[PDB]
Amino acid sequence: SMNPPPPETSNPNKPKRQTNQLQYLLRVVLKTLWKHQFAWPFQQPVDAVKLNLPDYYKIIKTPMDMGTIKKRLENNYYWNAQECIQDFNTMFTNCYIYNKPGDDIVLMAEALEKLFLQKINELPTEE
Ligand SMILES: CCOc1cc(N2CCC(O)CC2)ccc1Nc1ncc2c(n1)N(C)c1ccccc1C(=O)N2C
Repeated sequence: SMNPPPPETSNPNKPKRQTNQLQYLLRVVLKTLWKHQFAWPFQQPVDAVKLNLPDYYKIIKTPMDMGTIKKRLENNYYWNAQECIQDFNTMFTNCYIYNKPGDDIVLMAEALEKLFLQKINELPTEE
């Protein structure tokens, strides 16, 4: 159940550069998901020690959570919006491939993913 080090959230040697899409991902997508009543399991990395999940990080090879994504967006870690979208997708995929369907945590992920996909439908165009 040992936990990996937390993912990196800052890149000390990349330029500070926004795009309209990255602004949208932070100020619309992340903001909306973060305040949802079902966000709390996803606001920090899975703690396999405290949740007693010895197999979690043997099955989940790319851990991801919204706290990491939030910090990455705030620190301008991503070079483009697609890297951020992939992190969201990884977070949901991890939940769905580890947990049993109908588990409460899967229902929570499904509700958050619906909101995520609706907001991504309105992602502004590259510019
Ligand atoms: C920072 C606080 O974190 C928690 C507190 C409590 N508590 C608070 C108080 C109550 O009275 C007692 C339970 C329960 C869970 C979490 N966290 C948490 N993080 C990640 C996961 C998750 N739960 N669930 C539920 C999972 C369960 C099994 C296998 C995988 C997962 C999973 O995929 N995710 C995303």
